[PDB]
Amino acid sequence: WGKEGHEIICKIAQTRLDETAAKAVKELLPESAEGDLSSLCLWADRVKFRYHWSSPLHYINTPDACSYQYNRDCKDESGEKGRCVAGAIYNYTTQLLSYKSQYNLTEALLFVSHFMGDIHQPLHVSYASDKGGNTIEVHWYTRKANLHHIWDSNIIETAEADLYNSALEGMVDALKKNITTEWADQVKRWETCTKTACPDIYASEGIQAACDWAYKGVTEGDTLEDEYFYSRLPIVYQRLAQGGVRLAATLNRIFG
Ligand SMILES: *[C@@H]1O[C@H](CO)[C@@H](O[C@@H]2O[C@H](CO)[C@@H](O[C@@H]3O[C@H](CO[C@H]4O[C@H](CO)[C@@H](O)[C@H](O)[C@@H]4O)[C@@H](O)[C@H](O[C@H]4O[C@H](CO)[C@@H](O)[C@H](O)[C@@H]4O)[C@@H]3O)[C@H](O)[C@H]2NC(C)=O)[C@H](O)[C@H]1NC(C)=O
Ligand SMILES: *[C@@H]1O[C@H](CO)[C@@H](O[C@@H]2O[C@H](CO)[C@@H](O)[C@H](O)[C@H]2NC(C)=O)[C@H](O)[C@H]1NC(C)=O
Ligand SMILES: *[C@@H]1O[C@H](CO)[C@@H](O[C@@H]2O[C@H](CO)[C@@H](O)[C@H](O)[C@H]2NC(C)=O)[C@H](O)[C@H]1NC(C)=O
Ligand SMILES: [Zn+2]
Ligand SMILES: [Zn+2]
Ligand SMILES: [Zn+2]
Repeated sequence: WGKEGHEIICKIAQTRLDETAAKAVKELLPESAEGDLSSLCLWADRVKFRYHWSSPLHYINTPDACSYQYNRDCKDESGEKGRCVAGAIYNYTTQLLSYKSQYNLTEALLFVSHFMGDIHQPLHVSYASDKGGNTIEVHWYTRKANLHHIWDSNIIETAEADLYNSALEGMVDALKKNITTEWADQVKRWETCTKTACPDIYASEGIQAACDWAYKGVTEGDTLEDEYFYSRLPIVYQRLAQGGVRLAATLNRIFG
């Protein structure tokens, strides 16, 4: 996701942390953050070339099909296994199990926070043939955009201005509201994991949603407007709340 999506995810996550996780996160966050996880949840997007080895870790590429398998899909352009957003979540959550060696646990926190968000972007788990939709040029109303960008940013941004009078906390408060009184049963399931993180579950969901909702109906050159916006906004919200809930659930498990 772009900036809004990651904020929303990390804000939600942070208000769902139990006391020990809440403590850990403050201790790992720099003073410049001022205790706010969401201030640094885009940090990973700023180090793709600083740490060139990190850039495959933001997504998963699948063949032209609506499935994800770890052993098949989790790998970078060198074919190196586990070099994908799923493998990264396993790596960085494992490191945070060490919190009380070789690893910067402030980075692991910032990577895990970001990647938990990214694994929930449907187009961060989608076709390598169109690079997760980046090569599908459409218009977002009057502006040229690619399909990937529409899911990273445009949909959230449009809802932000059109249904929440330019206040993001408007939308955060509404996702939070639906977490406790519409989605309560779903949320319990979203939080369940029998490992420390359950990334392949989230990836499988994402590829399903890329196909059912993101790619669906869309042809190169289309103008996506109200109809697409309104029918796809519910899955965007779904995926933000899920990221939010699973990020918190994961840090609670790790630090507990
Ligand atoms: C799990 O999380 C960790 C922590 O973030 C990640 O660890 C990094 O992994 C990358 C590679 O995937 C490492 O980058 C490589 O570093 C090599 C030398 O590193 C030295 O320097 C570092 C810090 O300066 C020290 O750890 C130590 O002194 C090392 O000796 C370079 O030689 C590599 O570059 C060469 O190979 C690459 C291919 O990887 C080529 O592209 C280049 O052209 C070049 O020839 C490379 O840069 C990085 O240093 C690791 N850091 C640490 C702290 O361990 C894991 O990647 C991550 N895994 C996941 C998410 O799956
Ligand atoms: C652990 O990693 C973090 C982030 O990479 C380091 O914090 C950064 O330090 C650099 C270099 O001095 C600064 O320029 C940045 O402003 C800092 N960023 C953040 C987000 O805090 C931290 O110093 C590292 N810990 C080490 C090396 O022990
Ligand atoms: C929170 O959940 C509510 C209710 O399930 C969603 O509101 C419904 O959604 C449609 C748009 O898809 C509206 O036209 C209906 O009028 C709504 N019903 C009610 C009772 O309000 C709402 O959009 C969800 N909000 C978020 C942020 O997820
Ligand atoms: Zn993102
Ligand atoms: Zn993206
Ligand atoms: Zn990213």
